[PDB]
Amino acid sequence: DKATIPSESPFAAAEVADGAIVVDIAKMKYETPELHVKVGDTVTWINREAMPHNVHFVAGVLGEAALKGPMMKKEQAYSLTFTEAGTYDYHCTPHPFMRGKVVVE
Ligand SMILES: [Cu+]
Repeated sequence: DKATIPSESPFAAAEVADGAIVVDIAKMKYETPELHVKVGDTVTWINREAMPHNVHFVAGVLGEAALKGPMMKKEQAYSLTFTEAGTYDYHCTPHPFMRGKVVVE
């Protein structure tokens, strides 16, 4: 689609890739709510708190279906590699007031 998923399930924050563009999740917010990256870049969200979070792109944004990411526990991470330019809105599934955007340039 417009993103590929390195790992379908969450992994440890200590195992995050070098050259990784990290967005921290803390205080019930995405710490960088508007992130600008380049085509081919991998973005990694890291949950820093006890409450589970994810990222959720509705249908028609990264592809035909919705991409509802897995729930991340504390100090778990999840990556998306963006393969096409565009503006990609997302929210948190359990907490939809948490909103962010990845702009791929
Ligand atoms: Cu959340």
